[PDB]
Order: sequence, then C-alpha cells, then structure tokens
Amino acid sequence: KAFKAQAKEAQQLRERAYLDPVSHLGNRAYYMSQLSGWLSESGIGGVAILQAEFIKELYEEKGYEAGDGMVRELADRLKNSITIKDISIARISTYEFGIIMPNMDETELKIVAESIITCVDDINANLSLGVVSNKRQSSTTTLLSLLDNALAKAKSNPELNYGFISSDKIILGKQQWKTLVEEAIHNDWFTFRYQAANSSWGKTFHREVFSAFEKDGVRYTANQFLFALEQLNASHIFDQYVIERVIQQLEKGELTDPLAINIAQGSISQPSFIRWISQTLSKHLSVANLLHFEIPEGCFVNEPHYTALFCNAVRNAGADFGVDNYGRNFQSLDYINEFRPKYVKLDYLFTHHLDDERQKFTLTSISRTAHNLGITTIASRVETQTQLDFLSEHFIEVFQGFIVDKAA
Ligand SMILES: [Mg+2]
Repeated sequence: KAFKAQAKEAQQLRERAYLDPVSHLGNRAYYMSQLSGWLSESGIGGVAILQAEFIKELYEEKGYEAGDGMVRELADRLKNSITIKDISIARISTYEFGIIMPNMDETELKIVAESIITCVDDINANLSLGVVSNKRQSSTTTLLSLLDNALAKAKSNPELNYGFISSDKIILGKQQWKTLVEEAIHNDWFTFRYQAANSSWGKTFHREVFSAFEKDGVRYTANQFLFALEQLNASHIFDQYVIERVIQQLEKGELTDPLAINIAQGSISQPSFIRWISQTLSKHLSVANLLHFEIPEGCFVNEPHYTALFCNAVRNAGADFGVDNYGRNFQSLDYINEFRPKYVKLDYLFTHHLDDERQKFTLTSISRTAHNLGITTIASRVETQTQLDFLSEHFIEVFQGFIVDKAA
C-alpha cells in the first residue's frame, strides 16, 4: 500500500483500538496502558476519576441517545477545557472518566478538580470526583486503590466538591527546580547515561542520552525537572547544556555510535535555540554525523514551522533527527512524509499491553507507515526477550530497554 493508504489505515486502526467511539476520548485499554507507563516511569502527578452520575441516569431513564449525546458533550468540554501537557482523558465506563495529569502538584490538581466540576456545571446526583496526588512510582493496583478511596471520601462527605488523596514528602516548586538545574549546569554536576537502541543482532542504531545530577546525596533525573523548565520557558538552557556536553564526549574520539538527544518542545519553539543549534553544529561539524536529535511528535503536529526550521538546520550540518513518541497525539501521520525522519520511536502506548486483537494491527500498521518509507522503526522500554521477538514480528527493527541493558 502507498503511504496515504497506509497512514489512513494506521489512523483508522489506532482510533478503533484506543479511542472510545462516542466520546472520542481514550478507551478503557488506553487508560489502562497510559496508567501503567506513567506509574512505572515516573508516577509524579495526579490522577482523577470522574463519576458522571447524571450521565448514568440519562442512560437508565432516557436511553442511549441521551446518554451518548451527553457523553460526547462532556468529553468535548473536558477535552477543550483541560489543556495540560501530556494529559490523558479516557472514558473508562459508560458514565465514568479517568484523567492522568503528570508532573502536577497538589495545588494545581485541586485547581483542575474545580475545572472538571465547572465542565459538568456548564452541561447540567450529578457527579462524584476522586483526585489522587501521586509522588513516587507505585503499582497500578496501589494507585487504583487510592483512587477508589478518593471516590469513597467524596461520597462519605458531600460537603466538598471532590475527594482528595495524597501519597505520601514536601515537593519542589517550579522556580526551585530552575535554580537547582542552573546550579547543576553551573558546576557540571550532570551525569549522563547512554541507553543503546539495537537491532535484533545487537547492532547499535544509536544511544539515547539520559541526564541526572546529585545534591546532598539525592539524585534528580531529567524527567523530574524537564516540565518545570518548559513551564518556565527555560527548557532551552538545559537542552543546550546537554548538546554541548554530548559534543565533548563525542570529541574525545571514543564513541563510534550516534547519540540520541531528546529536544524539548519548548526548546524548538524558541527561535534563539534554532539559531544556537546551527552555530554550534557548524563549529563542531566533525561529530555532527553521530548526532541524533529526538523530536517529540507534538512539535511536528503543533509546531511544524519551527520543527521544519530545526530539522532543516540539523540536516544541513550532517546531523539527523527522529520522532519520539510517534503516533501518540492521535493526529494525522502526514508529517512523516513531509519531514522524512531518520527514525520513529513508537510511543509506549502502541508497544506495551497489547492484550487485544486490534492493538497488534495498530502496531503493524503504524510501523509499516514509517517502514515502507525507509524510516527506521524503534520500540523503547522493551524489557523482555519475548517482548522483543513479538515486536519484531510487527515491523519493529530497533529495540531499546531492559532487554538490551542486561546482555554483557
Ligand atoms: Mg526519547
């Protein structure tokens, strides 16, 4: 099949496999997959369960038309009223909704809770809302238990609008992360890990860079502050420091493999950064061949102008780029044709928890779309050999994760 036929097939399968037809939100499996990936990777943020009792009544009293129409109306309201980065909005039941808000503190979660209540108020007992503030990585069983208690508390005392639970640890503000990151950038406190992405034979396609730094014997990883830098607009300050450092180790002459650097969405949106990247890569043209710039899919779909500027400047200096979280935005896959990325890193959603028939088709279709263009398909966070062999039957060619990090 040609691209447009293949891409449209991939977008159809992705919609039928992970989206609720009526609400057009994520379905039950989507919510289940999103929850497991966020909890196992960071678990920092908030999760909420909205029990739209008024939708339940319409289904039992007025029929499917009334309930369906109200589900769609509330779904569009939530989808438009809660614009939070990397948020997950899913319909986990006929009248229940699950929301995942990564990297959000209790004060921001409680604001979103009143916003979800305001959505229901605009669309005329009515609801029960349970909000859980999560600080550390835990099991999906433990978090779902906390949500179940958050709901119980909202019903136990309807003197409040929503039940709130926190588990457990006084966190850091956004400006506190900035001064903390700027200090690590000041003294070169940052440590770098290189996770290899290999083919089934062990051929290293590239190594994704992971950053961390220490203070007081406490270790902070990039995903603990990357959002605060973006929300403070200062994400370019960190991405420039990483690129500078990665160029040094490349100029030590030892690393023969390309290095993948994650570029923040808020970094490419800044014209100063795209200028800074073209000057840096011009004065380090020797090692640009070993530079892979991992662009999130959000930049291609929502900032295609700056991304085209960044991609053009990157490829005219000998470097290349790839798509990170490929397919995650549930939008058009056209940009694969217009940008022709060197690789696509499939999002966690389309690679894990493939328990249903249609999920596997979506993987093959979404992967063929890039494969049939000569674009290397990569699956990350691959933790098992049986997982690797399974993904290789669905047009995944490069693998990254625990199975690669255990070998030798
Ligand atoms: Mg990445």
